[PDB]
Amino acid sequence: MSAQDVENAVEAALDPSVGPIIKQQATDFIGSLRSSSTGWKICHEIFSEKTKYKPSTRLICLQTLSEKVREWNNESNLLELQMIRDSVWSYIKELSFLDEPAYISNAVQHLLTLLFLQLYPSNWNDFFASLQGVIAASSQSEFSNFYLKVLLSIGDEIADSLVLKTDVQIQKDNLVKDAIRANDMSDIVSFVYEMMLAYSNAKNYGTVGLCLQVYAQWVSWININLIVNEPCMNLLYSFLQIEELRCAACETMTEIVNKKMKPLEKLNLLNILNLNLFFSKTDPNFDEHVAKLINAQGVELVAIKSDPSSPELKENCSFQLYNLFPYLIRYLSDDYDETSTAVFPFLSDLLVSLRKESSSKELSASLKEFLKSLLEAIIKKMKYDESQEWDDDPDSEEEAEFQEMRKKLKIFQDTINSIDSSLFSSYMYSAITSSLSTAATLSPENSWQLIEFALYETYIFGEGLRGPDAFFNEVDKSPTVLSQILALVTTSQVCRHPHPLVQLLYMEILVRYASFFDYESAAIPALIEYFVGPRGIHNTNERVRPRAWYLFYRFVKSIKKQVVNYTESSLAMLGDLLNISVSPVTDAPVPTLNSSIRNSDFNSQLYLFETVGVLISSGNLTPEEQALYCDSLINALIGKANAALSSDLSENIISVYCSLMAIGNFAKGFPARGEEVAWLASFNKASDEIFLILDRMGFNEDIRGAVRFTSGRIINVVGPDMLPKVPQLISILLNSIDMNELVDVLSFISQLIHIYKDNMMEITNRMLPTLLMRIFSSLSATDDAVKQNDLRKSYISFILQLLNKGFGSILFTEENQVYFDPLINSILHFAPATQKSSIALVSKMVSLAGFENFTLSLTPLCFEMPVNLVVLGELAGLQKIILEKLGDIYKSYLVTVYFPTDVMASEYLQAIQALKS
Ligand SMILES: [Ca+2]
Ligand SMILES: [Ca+2]
Repeated sequence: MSAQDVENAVEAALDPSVGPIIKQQATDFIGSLRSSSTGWKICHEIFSEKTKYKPSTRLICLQTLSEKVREWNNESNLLELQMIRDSVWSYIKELSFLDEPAYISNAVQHLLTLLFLQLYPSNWNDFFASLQGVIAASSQSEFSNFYLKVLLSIGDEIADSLVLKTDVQIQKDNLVKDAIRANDMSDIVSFVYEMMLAYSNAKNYGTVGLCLQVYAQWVSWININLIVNEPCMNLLYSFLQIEELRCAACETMTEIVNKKMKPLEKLNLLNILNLNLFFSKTDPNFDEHVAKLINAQGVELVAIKSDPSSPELKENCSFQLYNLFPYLIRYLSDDYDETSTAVFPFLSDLLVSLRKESSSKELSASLKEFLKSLLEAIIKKMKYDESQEWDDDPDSEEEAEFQEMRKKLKIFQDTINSIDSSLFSSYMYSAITSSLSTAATLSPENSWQLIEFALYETYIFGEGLRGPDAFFNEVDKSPTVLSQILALVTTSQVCRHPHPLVQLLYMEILVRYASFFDYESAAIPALIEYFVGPRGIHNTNERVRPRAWYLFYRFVKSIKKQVVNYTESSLAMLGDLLNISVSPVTDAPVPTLNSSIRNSDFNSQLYLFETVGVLISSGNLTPEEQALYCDSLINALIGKANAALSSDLSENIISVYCSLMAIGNFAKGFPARGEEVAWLASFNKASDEIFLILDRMGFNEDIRGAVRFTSGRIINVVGPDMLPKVPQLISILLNSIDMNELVDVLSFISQLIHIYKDNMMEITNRMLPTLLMRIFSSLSATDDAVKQNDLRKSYISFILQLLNKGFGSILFTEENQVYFDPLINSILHFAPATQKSSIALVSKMVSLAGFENFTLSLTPLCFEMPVNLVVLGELAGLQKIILEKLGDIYKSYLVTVYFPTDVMASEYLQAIQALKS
């Protein structure tokens, strides 16, 4: 018995008392059934036989049959596919399988689906018609659901928006849909709605729900005319009042609302919904759903009003839109962030259309009332959670998402402040006012969220102001709302508040609007004691301490003049924070300078130094002390670097680098032009230890930077006397110079040439020799792409400066005369972007030995250009310039010499794309 063999195999596989080889036989048997060309035939019999065979078995038969069907062709295996269908369709009309294990229904669903996918359009024209004919006659709901889970299996194989597409799957799937649309779609939909209604009244939501499942799935490829009917709308909407059905009902309607129909058509459905919503004056997922529903409509109505076209429908549209306003709010102001965000699009799409419509800025009392209602909501939603604390956590806390929902909300505010500024101001002012006031009603422990709100709103309230017209008027001197706020804030006990977030914010507000204190200076003393407060620069919070430093600086920088009487004290307070304890950390198993510096608030601590510098240099502290203090900071960092480098084998690299960087930013703290000084003597004492510091261990590319960088802003202070010693740096620096640093040296001299244009020259001619010797070599040899690009562009630029800075003549000196020729030639060789610079260069040398020869030699470069757009112009630009300096011979040498080596030369000598074409 071919069947009995299958049953013994399967049964062998499930009996756990069977040996491994025996079981092997079975398993191997069952497996063959899928590959062999005879096997599947066996199964075609077994499966339809209920009383003799067990589900255990049939299932495996059904499974093998599917895999067979799935792999067959319509032409090669057509006869076969049909033999099966008839046997399955017969096994289905039976209606005896639903009473068996659910895996045999599901197993069948799958085959039926697969079978359908291959012969339905042409070979199985009565698929749907026959399935529906069965339901009306059997009256067994279990079958109605079967039929539905099928229309659902079919729909799964037919559409998707996934990226894994295939031109074949799309075309095959497209044909099935196209086939369903023209042949059975209209009845499927009619039959579905029918039982949906029926079962609906049967208070039998078990099926009514599968209908909704399908509806929403098939909505995409369902014919529009079939989905516009209202009775079906009125039906789905009624399900809303029902619990098991309402989530299905709401998701399905949203689907119908998104169906991309024509403007004239969408508005009719949207009215059925709109009307139904109007006359209907909780759970969370429901609300997330209803919200999505509303959001969907809203975004539709609004998208439609933009390209309007009747005159009536134009109205209708705006009316439906209006009636959704109470809902847009009712959900925007929801307690659950998820429900609120469900409506942001619509809100956004809407305020954008409103911004366009505020053409006359005439506000109707309804727009007014609406926009207020909207802010009530946008505001409520910007506040931290009153019943929920916050975390310092930077990577996995929900804050990032909160700060996002804030970033959006703020934009809404902006757009509303755009739509109407008075309304925003008045509102935002009250808003900030009360919260603060209310905050006064709460212990500091529960008052922060509220204060944090007000300080945030304040902070963003006025992010685009730059001049006096912002804080106070010009004639009346009446202060804008902004400052009334700032006055208030400044006069609050916000400073005394211990919550970090509030301190930070406060200090940010104080800095963003520092210019304000130039009008109302009173708070100055209180504000500085604050920045130097145990909440300011000494704040314990690992997240605010570093920020405060930056900020302190920024504040001290904007109110430099106002703090000259606070100089002594404040400096004293910064002593501890000027210390350095850099410890090295590291995803990668290894440490580095970068990883180490980041793991420490050094980049922020530099600002602290630069600030001491401002304090010392602008605090009218007598020069007798300002020399004492500056000397005390400089030698303190210097003495530490010396002590370390003076006793141990060369984590001091980091310590040197940073000690280097310290001095550098300390320099930045001081003024850039050096009328006598006392901080000048100290700076001289400074580079001796740096040269002491470079020559001892000046191997790291980083110290290279730090030290180079140090001169850049050190010699910027008292630059005249320093230009003389830079020569020694070029030597030590150019000795160990690598491909990457030779460029940073040109820039160093280049940026340097700008500062001391007149007096840098004599030391320049010394460098050019050692520099150019290094350059020609580096340009002639894992870093090829690196050096080439970096050296190509720096050599190009350095020559340019030297020419305009008036350094040419200096390069004719003894040391340069040996290189003049190659430097000039090499420019010719250099000759898109690079070519452009080189031609400007050759023009620089020209306009500003071998000079005449190089001039002629430029001539061939103009004809050599087309052998390969702006280059072409700058080319005939140098050529145009050529004539002027050489005059009468220049053209005379081109007529006699070049022309000879008749119409192009004619036209040319008179004044390329033509010569090229
Ligand atoms: Ca869902
Ligand atoms: Ca929230």
